[PDB]
This record gives sequence, C-alpha cells and structure tokens, in this order.
Amino acid sequence: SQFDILCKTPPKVLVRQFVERFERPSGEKIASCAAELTYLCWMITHNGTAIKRATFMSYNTIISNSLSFDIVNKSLQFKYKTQKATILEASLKKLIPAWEFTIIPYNSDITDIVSSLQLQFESNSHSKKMLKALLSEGESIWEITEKILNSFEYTSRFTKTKTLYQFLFLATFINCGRFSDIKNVDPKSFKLVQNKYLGVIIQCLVTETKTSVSRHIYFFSARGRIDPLVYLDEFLRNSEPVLKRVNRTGNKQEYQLLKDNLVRSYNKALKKNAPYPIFAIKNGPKSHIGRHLMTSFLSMKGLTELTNVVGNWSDKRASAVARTTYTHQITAIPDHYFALVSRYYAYDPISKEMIALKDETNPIEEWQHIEQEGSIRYPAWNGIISQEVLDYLSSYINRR
Amino acid sequence: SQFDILCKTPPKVLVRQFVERFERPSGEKIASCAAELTYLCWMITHNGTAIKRATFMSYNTIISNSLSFDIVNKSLQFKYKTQKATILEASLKKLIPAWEFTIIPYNGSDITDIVSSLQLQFESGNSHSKKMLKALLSEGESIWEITEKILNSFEYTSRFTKTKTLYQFLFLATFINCGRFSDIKNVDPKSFKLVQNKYLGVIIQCLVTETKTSVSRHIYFFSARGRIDPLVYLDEFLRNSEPVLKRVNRTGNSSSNKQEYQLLKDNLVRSYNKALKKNAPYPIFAIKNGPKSHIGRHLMTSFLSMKGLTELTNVVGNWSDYTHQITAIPDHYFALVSRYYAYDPISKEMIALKDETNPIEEWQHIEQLKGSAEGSIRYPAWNGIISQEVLDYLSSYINRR
Amino acid sequence: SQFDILCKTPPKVLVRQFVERFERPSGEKIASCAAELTYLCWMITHNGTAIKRATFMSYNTIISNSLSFDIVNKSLQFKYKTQKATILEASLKKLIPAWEFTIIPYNSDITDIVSSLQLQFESNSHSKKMLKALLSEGESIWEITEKILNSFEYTSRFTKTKTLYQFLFLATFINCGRFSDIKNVDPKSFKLVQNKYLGVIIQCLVTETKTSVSRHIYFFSARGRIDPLVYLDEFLRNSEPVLKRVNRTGNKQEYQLLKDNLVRSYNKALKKNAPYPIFAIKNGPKSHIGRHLMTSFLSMKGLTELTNVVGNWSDKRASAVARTTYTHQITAIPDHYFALVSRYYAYDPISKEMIALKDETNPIEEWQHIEQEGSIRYPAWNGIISQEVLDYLSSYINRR
Amino acid sequence: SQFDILCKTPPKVLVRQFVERFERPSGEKIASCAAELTYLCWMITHNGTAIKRATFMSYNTIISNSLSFDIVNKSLQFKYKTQKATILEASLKKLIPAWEFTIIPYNGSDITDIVSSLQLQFESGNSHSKKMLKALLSEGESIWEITEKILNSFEYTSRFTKTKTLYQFLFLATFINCGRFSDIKNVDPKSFKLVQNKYLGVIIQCLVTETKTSVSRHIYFFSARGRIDPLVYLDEFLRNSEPVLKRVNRTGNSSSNKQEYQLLKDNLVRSYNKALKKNAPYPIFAIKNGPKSHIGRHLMTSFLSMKGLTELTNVVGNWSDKQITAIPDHYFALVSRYYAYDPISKEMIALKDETNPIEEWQHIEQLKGSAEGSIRYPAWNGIISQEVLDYLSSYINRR
DNA sequence: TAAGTTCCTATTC
DNA sequence: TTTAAAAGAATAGGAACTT
DNA sequence: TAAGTTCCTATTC
DNA sequence: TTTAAAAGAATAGGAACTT
DNA sequence: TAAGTTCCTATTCTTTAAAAGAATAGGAACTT
DNA sequence: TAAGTTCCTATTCTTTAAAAGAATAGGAACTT
Repeated sequence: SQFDILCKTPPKVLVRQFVERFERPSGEKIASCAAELTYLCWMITHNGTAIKRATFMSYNTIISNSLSFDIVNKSLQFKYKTQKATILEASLKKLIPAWEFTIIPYNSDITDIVSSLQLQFESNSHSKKMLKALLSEGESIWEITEKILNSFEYTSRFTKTKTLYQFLFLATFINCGRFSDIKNVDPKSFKLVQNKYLGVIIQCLVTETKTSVSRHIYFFSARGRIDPLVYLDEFLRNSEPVLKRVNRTGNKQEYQLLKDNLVRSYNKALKKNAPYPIFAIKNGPKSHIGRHLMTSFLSMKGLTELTNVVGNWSDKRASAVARTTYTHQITAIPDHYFALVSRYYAYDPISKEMIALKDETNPIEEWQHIEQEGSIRYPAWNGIISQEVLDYLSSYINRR
Repeated sequence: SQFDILCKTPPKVLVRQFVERFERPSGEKIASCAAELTYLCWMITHNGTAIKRATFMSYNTIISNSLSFDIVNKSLQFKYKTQKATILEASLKKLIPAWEFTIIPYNGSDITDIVSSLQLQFESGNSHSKKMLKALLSEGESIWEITEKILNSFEYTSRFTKTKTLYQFLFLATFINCGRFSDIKNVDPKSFKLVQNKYLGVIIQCLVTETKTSVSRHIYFFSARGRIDPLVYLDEFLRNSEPVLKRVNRTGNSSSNKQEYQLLKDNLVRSYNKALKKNAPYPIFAIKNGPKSHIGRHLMTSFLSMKGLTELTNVVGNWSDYTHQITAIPDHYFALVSRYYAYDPISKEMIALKDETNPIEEWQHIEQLKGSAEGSIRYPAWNGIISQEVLDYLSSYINRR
Repeated sequence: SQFDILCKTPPKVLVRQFVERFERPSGEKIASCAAELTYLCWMITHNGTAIKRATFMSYNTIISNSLSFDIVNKSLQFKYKTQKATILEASLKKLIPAWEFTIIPYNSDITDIVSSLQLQFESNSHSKKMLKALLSEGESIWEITEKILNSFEYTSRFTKTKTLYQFLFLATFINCGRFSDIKNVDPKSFKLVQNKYLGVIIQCLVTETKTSVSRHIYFFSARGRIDPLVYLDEFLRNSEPVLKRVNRTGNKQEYQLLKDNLVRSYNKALKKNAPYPIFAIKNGPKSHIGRHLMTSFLSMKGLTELTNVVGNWSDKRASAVARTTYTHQITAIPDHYFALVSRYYAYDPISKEMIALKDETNPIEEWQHIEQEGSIRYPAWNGIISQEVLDYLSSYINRR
Repeated sequence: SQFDILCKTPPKVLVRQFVERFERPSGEKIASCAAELTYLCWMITHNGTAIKRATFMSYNTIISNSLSFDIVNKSLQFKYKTQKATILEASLKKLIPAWEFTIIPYNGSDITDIVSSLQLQFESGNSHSKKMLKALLSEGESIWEITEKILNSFEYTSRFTKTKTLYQFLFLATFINCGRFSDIKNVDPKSFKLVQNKYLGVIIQCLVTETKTSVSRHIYFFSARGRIDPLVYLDEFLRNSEPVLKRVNRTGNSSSNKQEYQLLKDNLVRSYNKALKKNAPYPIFAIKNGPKSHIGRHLMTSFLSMKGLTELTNVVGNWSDKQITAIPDHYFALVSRYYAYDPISKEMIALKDETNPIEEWQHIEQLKGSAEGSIRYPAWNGIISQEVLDYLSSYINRR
C-alpha cells in the first residue's frame, strides 16, 4: 500500500520526487504530491520524528481531499492538522521558492455546505441505547457472549475464518482489549504465569498498542460451555504465524498474532450474522463489542475498579509525571480478575471474597496433574510459541 | 410557525429563495430574507450543523429587528451573535457578489450620560423580583405550605378540568423534580418505569432527553405523605390529558429514533404562566418577567439549601459540575421529599416518622395482587404508550386509597 | 467624612466641581480632584453602579498617593485598580479635552528596581504559628475564651466599654462572625426561634455582610461561667441603638447593633490588655480572633462540616448559577451546633449524637417555666427589639 | 561559590561593577559580566523578585556558554530563557546606552537538514536508562529485596562510618517517603514529632518546606518488620552525623523565621551518587545520567503502582493534584510490612506474626523517667524534640 | 591509595 | 516540575484630639 | 366572557 | 446555561476483486 | 490623664467572566 | 454465490503542550 511504499522510498528520493512535480507544472504531477506532502509536513512539524501508519493514512486522506492548486499563479493549498501554519508554509516554500503555499487548519464554502445539506435532507447514541437493551433483557453477559460466539459457528465459509472470528471475539472479551491489542501480540512472548485461583494462565505481550502503553493478553481455562483454552487451541491449529507488518517510517518483533485485515472480514461477518440488533447499526461497535461487553460485565458484577486496568486506560489517579517516568512495570491485572472471568469462582460484594463454585473440576488441582507432544499438535507455531506453553495447552486439551 | 416551515424547506430551495430576493431588488423581497439569512449565517459559522428551534427563533428576531438595506448601492447589514463578522460577510457575498454585506456584532460608555443618569437617580422589577423571592421564604409559611397554597390557587380559578389538572400536575411536577417546564414537557411517555427505592418501595421514573443543556435526566413521581400526593395529581393528569406528538425542534431531518410522543403540550406554559399570573397566590407572581413556571425550580433549590443538602442541588436540578450517560438522584432524596421521612443533619441519615403508615409496606400489598390488568381501563388514553406495569401500579395505588 | 460628603453631593455637581479644577489650572485645585477622580473612574468602569464606602476609601487613598500632574503641558496621571486603562483615559479626556490622562495599573525600570533592591538589601507566617501555639497547648478554647473575656473586666475605663468589649468578643465567637457581622445586625430583626435542644434561642439578622450573603446571629443560654444571654443583657442595658450608617452612594434598615468605630477602641484595648502573646503581634488578628477560635473549636471537636455554614463561606457544592439566581433562603445553622456551643451537651463522633450532660438545670425545662416587664429593663431598645424577646431575656435574667 | 558571592554583593554594587566592565572595553572585563548579567536579566523580567540558587546557577551557565561580543561595534549578545527579548534588551541598554544588546531565546528547523538527517538514518538519552529501570523490576527480586541489596552495597564499600551511615540513611529515607534528595536534606530537624497512627502506634514525622515545587510536605520514620528497619537507620544516622546550618539559597536575604537547621549536608548527594555509581549493585546505576539518589523515589512510585495503590502516589510523592496535605494512615501500615494489602476488600491486614507494633509502642510509652534519650543522641540534644529522642532511644534499647 | 568534598556544567523532572 | 492574578471589600494601625 | 391559544418578541438562565 | 480543543492513532465502511 | 474617637492609610482577606446558545415570560389578536 | 480481501476513506476514540524554573547527575581538580 501507499504507506508501505513511502517506507521503502529514501528520504532524499521523496524530496526529489516532490520537487520534480513542480518543474514541468502538470496537473497530473501536482495532484499526486499528496503522500509526499504528508510526509514532508510531518517531518517538518516533528523534526525527523518517524510517522505511524494510521496517522500517515489519516492525514494523507485529509490532504488528498483538500488539495487544490493554480499552475498559472503557482499557488497550492491544502488542509492539515496544525496550528502553526505559517512556519510550515515557509518551510515548503524554501523547497520550492517559485511557489506560494497556504496550509489551512483542519479543525468553508456555502454552496458546498448547502448541497451537502440538500443531500442529507433526502436521506452514536442509538448504539449505546441498543447495547443497553441487548444487556437489560432476557440474558446475561455470558449468555450474550455464547450467542455472538455461536453466530459464526455455521455462517463462516471456512474453518480458518470460523476459528479466527470466534478466537478473536472471545479473546477481545476476556482481555477487554481492542482488535489491535489482540492482533499485535508478539507470539514469541507466550508464558505461563501463576494465578492463585486457576493454577496457571497463559500470558502474552502487546507493545504496539493505541496509546503506546504495553499490556498483556491472557488465555485461561474457564468453566462451562465457553473455554478460552479451547478456542485458543482451535486458533493455533488453523492460522499460522504472521510477519510483523512495519507500521512506521523509520528503520524488532518478527511476528504478530493475527492478520491486519482480519478485522474487515470479521466486522463484515458480525454485521451480516447480526446475532443482535446493535450489530445492524452502521458505524456501531463491531470488533469493539468484545470490549464493551467486559466493561459492562465488570460493572454489572460490581467491579468497575478493575475496568481501567483490565482494559488499559491511562490511570489518572496518579500524576502523569509519576506514570510517564517513575513507574517501570506494566501494571498487573489483579489475580482475582481471572478467577471471576474463568467462572470457577463468584464475587461476594459483601464478604469481599471469591467464592469457589462447588463444580467438580478444581482449576488448580487439574493443573497439577497436567504439570506432573505439544510441538506435534501445533506445528505451525512450533519454534515460535514457547514449548512449555505448547505442551501445557496440548496436555490440557487431550487431558479433556 | 416560521421555524416549522424552515424545517420543511429543502436546503437548495432556501438558498434559491434567498437569491431570488436580490434579482429584482424589492423592499418587499429583501425585507423578508430574515429567516433565510438566519439559517444561512448559522449553517456557515457551524458548517452544516443543525440549528435548534429556540436559537433560530432568537436569532431570527435579532436579525429581523436590525435588518436594513440600500437597494441602490446594493448594501445590506444586520446584527448577529458572532465575532468573526468578516468571514461571514465574505460567504454571504459569494452567494450574491453584486451586494455588500456588513454583519454587526450583537455583543460589543459616555460619562456625561452616566453622570446625568446618576444625577437623575440621585433625586428619586428585576432586583425587585429577587427581593420578593427572598421574602416569600423569609416570611412564616414553609416551602410545603407555600406549595399547597400555589397548588390550590388553581383549584377554583381554572375554567376546565383539563386545565386545572394540567396546571396542578405541572406545578407539583416541576417542584418535585426541580426541573424546568421543558424538563417535564419533553418527557418521553414511553419511558415510564417502576424503579425500586429502599425508602418508599418504588417510584415512577421517566426520561427527558431534549433538555436545555442537552444532558438527559429522569423525572419522578412517588407517593407522598400528607395532603399533597404526586401519584394523585399524576392520576388526575393522566385521566384528562392525552399523549402529544413530539414536535420537531431542529433543522436536521433525523426521522430515526426520536421519541414519537411528549408528555405535555408546548403551549401549556403560556396558559399556565398567564394563570399563575392572574391568580397571583403571592406577590412575587405579580412582578413582570418574574419567575412563573420556573417558580417550582427556585422553591426546590431553596428547599435543598435551607435544609442543608446543597450537595444534591446540582444533580436534582441537573446543573453541570458505553452507558447512555444520565445521572439520577440519590435514594434518600425522595425519602425526604415524600415526607415519610425526616433528615437528621447530625447523623445524616433519613429517619422515618413513627406514623403508622409505612410506604414500603403498602407497596407490598399493591405488588401482591397483580393480574388485575385494570390499569389499562382507568387510563385508556395512555394505554399502549405508558408501560402497563406502571399503569397498573398507579391504578392500584389509587383505588387502594 | 469625605465619603459621607461624596454621598451628599449631586452627580452633576461632582462632575461640575471636577471640571472647574481644570479651568483656572491651580496646584491647589488639581491636587484635590482625588475623591472626585475616584468616583468618576468607578462610575465609568462600572456604568453608574454605586460604590461601597470601603472601596471608595481604598481607591481614594491609592489615587491620592499616586496623583501627579503638569499644569503647563496639561498632563495628569494616577494609579487605579484597572486593566483597561485606555478606555478610562479616553472617558476622562472627553470631560476635559484640553488635558492628557494616563491611568497606571495599580497591582519597569532597572535603576528603580535596583535602588529598590539596594534598599531591601539593607533592612503573616508568624501569627499563624502563634495561633497554632495558642491552641495546641494546655488551655481549652473555652478556657481561653473566658480569659480573654476577663481581660476587659477591669482594664476598661467605663461600663459601656467593658460591656461592649465583652459582648462583642463573646458575640463574634459564638457566631464565628466578623466584627461587621455583629455590628451590622438589624436590631429590629430579633426573634425567638425553637431549638430541640435548648428550647429557644435568640436570632437576629445581618444583611450588609462582606460577601453580601445574609446570615443570622444568635444568642443563647450557655452552661457554666460564660453565658451569652447574660452578656447580651449587660450589653442591652448600657449601649443604645445606632443609626445605620450609609455605606454606598445609593436600601432600607434604620438601625445597626454596634457603632462602626467600636472596633478601633476594641482592637486597641485587646492589644494593650494582651491577655495572650498573639495579641501583641502587629497586624495579627484582633477582633478576628473570635472567628478563628470557633473555626478551630469546630475542627478540633470534629465538626468541620458545620464550619462553612456557621462562619458563612460561599457554598461550593452548588453551581453559582444555582447559588446566585435560584437560592432564596439563608442556609440554616444546624440545630445541634448550638447544643454543643451552649455546653449543655457534648458531641459523640462515633454515636453521631448530642449527649445531654447530666447537669441539674435542663435548658429546655427552664425555658418552659419562663414561657409560662421586659420593656422596663431595656428602655433604650424598647420599641426596637421585639417585646417578645425583651420579655424572654428579661425573665431569663431575673429567673436566675 | 559564585552564587554565595552574588548574595553577598549589594545591588547597587552589582550594577556598578557591571557598568565598569564597559567603560574601559576589555575582553577580560566583558567576558565575566555573566553572573551579573544573569542577576540583571532576572531582576528585570521579575521586577526585584529574588532568584533561587539553582535557577541562577542554570542561567549563569546558559549565559556564560552563549555570551559573545564585539568591543569595536559595542555589540553583545547571549541566550536567556525568555520570550520578551526586546523588553530586556531595551532595559540593558538604558544601563549602557553606548552598547547594542541582543537576547537570543534559549528555546527555538530547516527541511533540507531534517531530510538529509533522515536520509542518513534511513541507511543505518533516557532510552537506555529507562530500559534498565524496566529490567530491574522485571527480573526476579521484589522491591523490598532490591532495597535491601542496594542498602547493603554500602555496608562494606564505604570508607567511614559516617558515610556508610549517611548513604544507608538517605537511601532508605528517600524510599520510605518517595521523596527527592532535597526533600530529605531540607528537613527542619527542629520539627520532629511523634504522631499517632492506628496501625503502628506512632511514627516519627518531620517537615520540609524548601521543596522543589515549594509545596511543604512531611518526612516520616517508623518501625518496620524484617531486616530493614527505618528507626534503626535513623538511630545510626543520628549517632554519626550532626545538625547542619541551613544554607542560604536565594537572593531574598529576608531576615526572619527561616529554619536555622537542615538535616543533611548539601554535598552529601555528590558522594552518595558517586558511591552508588561505583558500587553499582545493579546495571541501571552504571548508565550515565541515569537515576541515582533518585532511585529511592522511583522504587516507591513503582511499589505503590504495582501494589494497586496509585491513589496514594500523588500524596506520598507530593505531585500537584485536584494546611499542607499528609499521607493516609494505611500507607505506613503497608510500607512498615506489619500489614498486607487486600485488593479485594481493600483493607490493611496485619500479619499473624507475634510482634504487633502497636502493643510494643505501649510498653515503650509506659516506663518514663528516662531522659536517657538526650544521652544517646548528644549532637541533636536541644534540637530534636526530647519526646522523640526518648522514643527512639527506648525503641532501640527495647529491641 | 582513593572515597570524599568543592564548585561549576550538563541533564532531567 | 508546574501552572489564579487581582478586583473589590473587610480589618488593622497611625496619630492628633477628646473626654 | 374571559380563560386558553397561537406565534412571535423580550428577558433571563 | 455553559465553559478542553484537537492532535494523533484506532476501528468502521465502501466497493471492486478473489476465491 | 490615657482610654476612647476620628478619619484616613496600610494590610489582609473572599470571590472571580464573557458571550454564543437555548430557555422561559410577555404582548396581542384570536378562539372557544 | 457471496464470504473474504484489498486498500483507501470515514468515524470514533484516547490523552494532552511548551517552556520557564528548580532539582539531580557528572567533570575535574582538590583532600582528608
């Protein structure tokens, strides 16, 4: 894609190509400066600091949509997310003195506004009210989860896809993370970590998150119909490692858990199977549904205090400076969080305790037996995902 | 009304009509651009963002009053609530290049004047309004006593039952919720629900979305001890007024969601104010431009203050400090306003009054025999609109008493 | 005083007199424009809004100290608490076009700065620490109160003064109010109000307070050697009604409780008798001691919640719009406040209750007997202070 | 030092000396105006407001490094942290009309440069520091384990007892209070008090006023369970170091109040850092410009975060948030280690370990008639509250 | 010996 | 690190007279 | 009959 | 009445191809 | 007398805005 | 088939600046 290409082009070459466009003034040539113009405007306002894919993408669009120019008077303007327009205009000019630039703050023309209105005239909150309904009716969060999960069971056209959809969904719910949170997981960071309520849980790491604050992603045995480890198994056995896509203009992590485009097909599917009204609403949550469900679950269950941590929201109860530079360790999802989500335990608002449900299978005890042929079951991830892990999962699976 | 019409006219048509006015320059034609000019100036400064009724109304007036023009020199000016006049003038011109526009800031001191003015005062309605309000609560009567009085002032002056019902309902409604007329008026009748309350058993709760500051809030109704009972007036209301189709109140064309009904009629306020004005159960109500339908809101604000519960004011009155965000009122608020309990400043808890009648218990009895879908019989007008579960509760409560 | 005179002069006359000063340019004449110049600058920046005494006083001084002028070049300047100097200068000029004005913001040049420093180089916190000591030591608040109170008992040169000092002091303490709070009480507003702990208490009203937020002042029977009603009695029988002084270039209230100058005489006394170190410190609290003491009492007793109300400090729990426009009734001093300060009861931080002290005289019961002549004991306030009140006090007194 | 001298020189004298430099235009003379030029530029932009040591120091350097001039054209320029350069230049000139001044903003981008720079990177500070810090806590050891290690790294490397005492005291001190060096150093020794705390009986509390952000805060010392005990290091400290006369740190020269004593010596930090640097009990400490004395602060910030108690961070560490505030009771409960925090209930739980600090306080508070505190800590006798010196003295022997 | 200081300069919060 | 300055309205004090 | 309405304008929050 | 605007970095959607 | 007053001046508190937007209150001629 | 992909564009999150001040860390030449 354009961005990948930008990343492949040498700085001087970019600047080079940008100038050539203005030597033999052509509409064909000036009309495409967009991508380059983006890179330049950024590099200027940030002094060589690399630019991230998404950002380049957004801005490129913004410029491309607003770009306009007069070849005769050598004047070109466009919109950009900035407030020090002048400084930028000056810079651009030094590069092409013969021209006049005019950067317009992103943040109009009547006839446009009008037609736009005249258009609408002929045609978020809704989704929030719909989610409320979805929840505030017959079933529970878990019941809803299973339903959504099952809506893929028969509709999917391939096994990989069915596997991917269900894995992703459940994954996003369990961790209250975004698509990108699950997608950018470094497969080589899978570990078994202890948890006083479940014996052990699988933990991996995501670094390239939205707010650039690393967090862990977990997988663990759950009681009942829905079991993460199971979907994790099905996942591993149908999808293979993905080479970490480059997401910024610069110059280490060779793999990523899912494919960047999984989200489109996922959303598209979730949209069609529409296991609930909410999913019909255009621009309504899609992949993000997982996140909202767990946020609600925690609330409804009376544990909002965990939400921020589980979901990874910069915590404001601590001075920014105190976080930015005096804290050196990815905050921990508290032990009991998993206890609850695993369903082998319940929460007593009064006794402020986890009450192990009298199910016959004890999560801890069963771990012991397992701890007391992995590389064979998951050949694709063999050599990538820790063997210690591949074994645990392999066992756990057969062990059932 | 003009606004409704604006909402019915297609964008291009509006712009169209606005231009035609300047083709065959006529006083008749240019003098009416007002409404259109308003729409345009807004759309420009807000980039397609819809405009609310009230706002359009205010601005339309402002322009209309200030509009002036020279057909010969093709120059037209008017006032508008803006500070980037130039940008706007430019825009207007592109639409009609042949003309010159001049937007004058709505918002933008000579000694000798000031002096003479003072020299005038030295020798011999608003600051008066606030005095009477202080007075009102300053004299003997308690808030509740005042409320009952005002309430009764409609009892024998109203010309119809509907009106008597409406006035008393509205008044008590606004007091109980410390809400504005619009708060009660824009309630979505289809949102009535029974909600539990540890002090009164249950209370009726509805929802208002189209509020002034566009911050949704709930409106409540509940059993109260004594001669004034909300549920009773709610009953009388329901049995004399009917659902009202939600009026459109902004240029958009959103035909999605948007509640289909509203609790009261937009014009109720005029007749209400007018009545409250004439019956003038108190001096305050005589003062021109003094509070009228708003009185309810001042009373509760004062009640809360005087009682030492200002912490609730902001929430109750709804002022600024994936959930469809809305904040309700604390449980004990109703406990107090219902009068079945008393507030203890020292402990800060709500204390029930050893008066035999304990509200909670009476709710139980009512909740016990259901199946008596007799609610839908007493309130036929709201049948199908207001939750049956609610219509039953009220119906029972009423008969049960 | 100058201010009173200003209030007596007609607007046009003032402006008149101000101009005459500049017709026959005289140092004598221009040097006195001060008072007038103040009035004008205010009226301008506030558009006819009346000006309060204190404010006029402060500003008059500020101008007077900074006023300077050149009769030859017709240029005059002075300092004033403003930031829109120009607007003001323009206005002044229209009144006297022949002149040039220059308003200098109240709230530079090196050589000045330097000399200033060179000056300092050669030459509040204390009082706060001293108060801490005063408190954070042996004697209790009440013990301290009695001592201070007694320090006037013999030092005073007259009975009226001894009465005034002791009344004022105890008054300010009981109500945690300033001098002005006690002084500006409308004597015609005395009432008997019920209180479920003491039977009844005397309540009066102050409107002309600093923050212009009316509040009530109380008097009540107290257990022990210090009894408000007693000092209230002694007060009433030695001082007389005071004509409400005008305090704004304007409102109705024909009388005020104390004389405006009582404070000087009071401070001066409290200063000399210095019953405590604190009172020696220049500019340290004088009449204000009473407030501080109660503020501390409430805190120390664990009842800060009452402080704001009792002392009257703008509520911050309700939007200003709400406080301003909609709140129409003075928040009420909670019932138990008096219970505590009266000393017939104690406060239990745990049980959150007032515990009546087993004293033999029940405040409530004794009220009954009294409720089951006054115009003779308090002839001066006869016709001014409610008879119902004069009787209650009269009785209570004799009844002892 | 230069700063102390500035503080000793009379205003008019300074301005005097500054002008003389320009009368007989000399490279020798103009080249030294630096310190004076600093004082002037500040006094101007702040109108007589005194200037703090550190600030003067920083600015003096900035000017000194940037100062340049032409004796022939009588033109002199330098950098300064300002944005209203002109106003300042004008002022300076009035003082020396014959000259032309040009104040250059300390804080600021040519494309072609940027580009080439990028074109360069395309082919092939804290960063490393922040990696090790992550590492530190990432590896095995717990915060407390790390603390003890660092603490012990001084035990045998120190060349004197005073120094060994100082280092260990300071370190543990900074950690317990999550304060800066200056926070511990500027404590007014005469402000020590024994305050009650429903979880440990009592704790020692002192006061610091001259803090970085000029927001006073308290510094505490208390009994802790295990090998690491603050009271113990506090004891060792008191018995080897002595009161320090509060150094003047601002050209305010206001004669009154101002505590006369400071807890530690201003230069303790250099040696401390230098030591911590060499003993490098951990990789982190090797990184140049990486945290050193500060380490204690970072540890507690992390401790609180990791423990799920960030709500306490701002208070404990003294950062701006929305009668100087003071640490919640349970904070000490936790750091003392006699109690454990329960995330689910959110209460502090004492450990069934026999030694209940509260009870042991009682015993100590009981048997009086022991002014023997003033005997163990003679140096601080008369400075540190006796009530305190007794408590510590007892506690110590009592163990 | 250096670890300690002393007194600026360089870095960081 | 951090981030509300100041208008406007009291309460002290100075000092020359009064009782 | 005048209280109630209709639809702007004037005021206030 | 109200009073954090917006840069920067995700997650939906559109639509023409692939299987 | 020197405490008690006058009448300014010097210090020290308390509380804060402006204006685009969006309601509520009033004016008049109509409606029932 | 259309579900599943590509590769942009359109919407919707998430957190916060810039720089004057004010400490802490380091450089070098001295010192106990």
